Amino acid sequence: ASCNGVCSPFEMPPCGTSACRCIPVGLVIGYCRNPSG
Repeated sequence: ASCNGVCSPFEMPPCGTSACRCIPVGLVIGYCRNPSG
């Protein structure tokens, strides 16, 4: 499943997966985005 959602930039791994990366579009909140799109 393609990674997508909301994640705290402090959370590791974000969205329960190290394959994805969290975009810090907020002070303590961001969004999960897969490094494949």
